[PDB]
Amino acid sequence: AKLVRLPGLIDVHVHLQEPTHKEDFASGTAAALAGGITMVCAMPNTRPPIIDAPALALAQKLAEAGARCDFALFLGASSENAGTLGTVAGSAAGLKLYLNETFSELRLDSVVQWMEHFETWPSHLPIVAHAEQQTVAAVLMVAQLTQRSVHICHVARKEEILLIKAAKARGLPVTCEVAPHHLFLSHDDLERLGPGKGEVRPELGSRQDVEALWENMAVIDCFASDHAPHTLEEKCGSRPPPGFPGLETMLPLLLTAVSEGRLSLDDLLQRLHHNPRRIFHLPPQEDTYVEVDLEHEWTIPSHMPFSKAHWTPFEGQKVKGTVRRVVLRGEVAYIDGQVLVPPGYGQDVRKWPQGAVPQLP
Amino acid sequence: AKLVRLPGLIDVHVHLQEPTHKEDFASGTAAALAGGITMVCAMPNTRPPIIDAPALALAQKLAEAGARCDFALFLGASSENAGTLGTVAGSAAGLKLYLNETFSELRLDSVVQWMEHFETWPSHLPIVAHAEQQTVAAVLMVAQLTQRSVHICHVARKEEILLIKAAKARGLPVTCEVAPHHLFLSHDDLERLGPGKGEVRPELGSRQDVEALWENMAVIDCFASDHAPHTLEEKCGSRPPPGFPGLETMLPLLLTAVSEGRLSLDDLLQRLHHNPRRIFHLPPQEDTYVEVDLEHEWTIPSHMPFSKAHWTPFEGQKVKGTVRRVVLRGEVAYIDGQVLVPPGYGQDVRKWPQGAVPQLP
Ligand SMILES: [Zn+2]
Ligand SMILES: [Zn+2]
Ligand SMILES: [Zn+2]
Ligand SMILES: [Zn+2]
Ligand SMILES: [Zn+2]
Ligand SMILES: [Zn+2]
Repeated sequence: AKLVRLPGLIDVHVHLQEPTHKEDFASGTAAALAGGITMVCAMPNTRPPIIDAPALALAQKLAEAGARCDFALFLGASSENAGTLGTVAGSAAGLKLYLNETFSELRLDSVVQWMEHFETWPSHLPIVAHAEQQTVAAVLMVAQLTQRSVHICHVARKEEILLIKAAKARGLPVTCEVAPHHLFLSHDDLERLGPGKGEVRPELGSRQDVEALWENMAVIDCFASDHAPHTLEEKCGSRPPPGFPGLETMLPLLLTAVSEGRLSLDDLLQRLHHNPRRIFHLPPQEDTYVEVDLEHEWTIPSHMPFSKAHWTPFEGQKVKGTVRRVVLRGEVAYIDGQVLVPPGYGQDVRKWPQGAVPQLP
Repeated sequence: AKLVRLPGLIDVHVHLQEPTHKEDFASGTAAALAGGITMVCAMPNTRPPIIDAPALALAQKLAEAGARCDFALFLGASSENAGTLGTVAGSAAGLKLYLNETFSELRLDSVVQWMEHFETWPSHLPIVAHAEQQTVAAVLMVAQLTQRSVHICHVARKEEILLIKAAKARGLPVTCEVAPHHLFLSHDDLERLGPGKGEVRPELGSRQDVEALWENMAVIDCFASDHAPHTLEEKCGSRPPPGFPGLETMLPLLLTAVSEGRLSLDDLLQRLHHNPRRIFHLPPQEDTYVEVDLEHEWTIPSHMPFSKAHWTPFEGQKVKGTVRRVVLRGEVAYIDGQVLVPPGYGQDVRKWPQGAVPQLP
């Protein structure tokens, strides 16, 4: 009882797998709304990947038709599309670089290819990098050589957060995000999950990694789920893909941390609302808010109701806090386990006049 | 030609002197709109000062009746009101502490009085401090002892920005603002202005102070004019009050710096839009934007048309950039030297449902 009104929360790192069995825009944005999230940024490592104008055009129409909450779509860097995205770049959330193991169309085989993208992508638009361990230092070098900013995805190690800390003390334009599974899970949990389910990139860290992220909360600009819904069949199979589902558990876990005094409510809103807004130039959502009950104690079940992943690595954890109601642009979108907006209610925020990134003419 | 669309800019530090000859809400917010500013935070050192509930109630009605753009009103800390503002605190922009020379009702005569305010002001609401030189270090200590954040007004010296830099490297929750006269004026200009006009608190810095602020732009969270309109009669008189008018010159000066590559357009928008939003929890303004012409060269005249100060210390400086049009909540508010919204069109953003600061119940 006694609900708290939050602004519409933003998750800047989700995999909705459309262009489907793992998840689609309709089911993924339903999981988002149930987690208090009213706007998401979808990553480009789909099949086909979003690495050129026709693929983005297709993805945009599928999301406009399936999305239940508002969204923006990332473009993906490839070994061949550097210098070809200028005309559509402004319509995307930003450019995503996969600098570690991917074995996909987004594989870059040389740091020179990184520079070509930093040099050709419009300088006023966001660039985001999946960069682990020393790769974070390498991409920061490229960002400095090209005299522009970069945003580092899912920081998970003491090594990574301390380097970002050192870069920020030197005044370099770097921001970063951390995912809930790197704040609330560690190696102490791999025994329970197993090597199939516990497969994620970046991998789970040690207790020292987790403690370092919490100790350096001041260095973390954003929280983002890295929603990577894979079915249990794939996570437990021979070659299990990496990633966890997390849209529905992100806010409950972090509200639990707030109730325990680990971070303040403001700390949470900076990292799930204000900083995502200003890093990716995402527009406000009028008449949009989330109502949470901070008193409700519950246990995370074997699977959350909406994500098609049908499993969660936070099973059994005790949480304090739940989303009671979500209103999106004047309409009740979610209430106590039911989503009440149809697929297609969501819109591409980059098409809004206030959602375009300002630039010099 | 070729205009750029900016979001509604926010100035979190203005003196509008109502509850009038120096300036009132009507003329001050006109100067604001002509400077591309659609929302202002007014300081409490008026006559009477805003240091209790009846004074705030009065000021709120005067602003609602005179303001041409949206606003929030600061409460002022005094030697007697600690622990008495709890019921109205949420209706104010924040709490303003004057820790240096003021000889007014806002004079605090002991650091213990600072702590009492940090201890009694609601922990989720903003506290802002006028703190110069070592006072910045002292108020940071108080903020640490009371385990909360603080925002430092108009940083003007190498000494101050380096200490804030060191505090942020230690992870302390401190943010700060800088005013245009401390980025574009120095001791080299006091010869022209004289000791009467050149009187400002914080005083103008050396060239080394100015260079240090620019070199440490990464440490500056906000730009704010510290609009302190005093008539030429007072600035040139026996005991001249401190402060400059700056609402109408802030954006042109900073756009000049952008055109010269001293900072990026994004750097500007972070410090005049996004960061003011998230530090003071100010709501968005729907259907609001500013159109600027970045090509227009002009010279700052002896006085700008709207501010009742009728003088400016930037006289003669060559600038590149001008505000062509301002739209505030769906109405043309300003166009090429004419304000087209009447006194009273502006609203108190703290009364908006989205303008209240979220708190734990
Ligand atoms: Zn739609
Ligand atoms: Zn990744
Ligand atoms: Zn990812
Ligand atoms: Zn009004
Ligand atoms: Zn001051
Ligand atoms: Zn002031």
